[PDB]
Amino acid sequence: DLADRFAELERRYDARLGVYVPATGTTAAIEYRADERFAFCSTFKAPLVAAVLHQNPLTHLDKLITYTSDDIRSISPVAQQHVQTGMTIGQLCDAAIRYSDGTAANLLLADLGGPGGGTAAFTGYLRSLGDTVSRLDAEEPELNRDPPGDERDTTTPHAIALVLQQLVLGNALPPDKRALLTDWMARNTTGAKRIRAGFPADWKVIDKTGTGDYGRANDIAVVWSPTGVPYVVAVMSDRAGGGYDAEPREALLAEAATCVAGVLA
Repeated sequence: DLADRFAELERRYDARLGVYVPATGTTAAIEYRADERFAFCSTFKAPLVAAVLHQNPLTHLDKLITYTSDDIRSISPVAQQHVQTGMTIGQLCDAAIRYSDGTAANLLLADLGGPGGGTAAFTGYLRSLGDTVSRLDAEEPELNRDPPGDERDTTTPHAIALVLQQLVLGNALPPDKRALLTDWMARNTTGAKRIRAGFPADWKVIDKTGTGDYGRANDIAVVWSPTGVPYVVAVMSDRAGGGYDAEPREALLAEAATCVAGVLA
């Protein structure tokens, strides 16, 4: 019956909806197009900082990185202000998650090294968690512009949700590094109108957003019920029917999250 509401929301916005919530001890798994490929967009910026944290000691966060105005190639609210001073690896992680800074994302990919500016090393990290589906092939901002049907720079709600589960609720990272990831996602500034807007205020929400062309709008989150039970929620969408210039619809992601909150209640 819940699958009839998601398809109802798809009718209302000219959209394709993808939803996955991992199953817990007391609740079954929610799935709607869970194994269909959607574009990463800015969703990869959360597991990316976990990759840098995984391969480096906490002192690596103090290394200063220098760049020029010809490295700013996408939406970068933070990197545009430090082209003279430079930014530490620590501040690059902070800006990449809480402000979705595109330039900080590309610099962190260079910090992972390897061919393709780090895209190979990053995908290798997801394979190490058990994700044999997701893949990153380009950098910002080209990773947001792959045509519909192309597998480059794509994931699925099923795959990214299980990866997020290991990073926040599992042991993919030691506690010291795990507390840095969670706090940054908890002080996000870009997701006020998506998953967060669909859940009651007494539910705690941490999230990382994504947006691109063809009306692509994503949000991945970990939520806590008022009593303290955790869940993982992945919601992705696009509107390829309207072409390259289709506008993303945030209200669709908020309304779908309300439907999830009704079942978990």
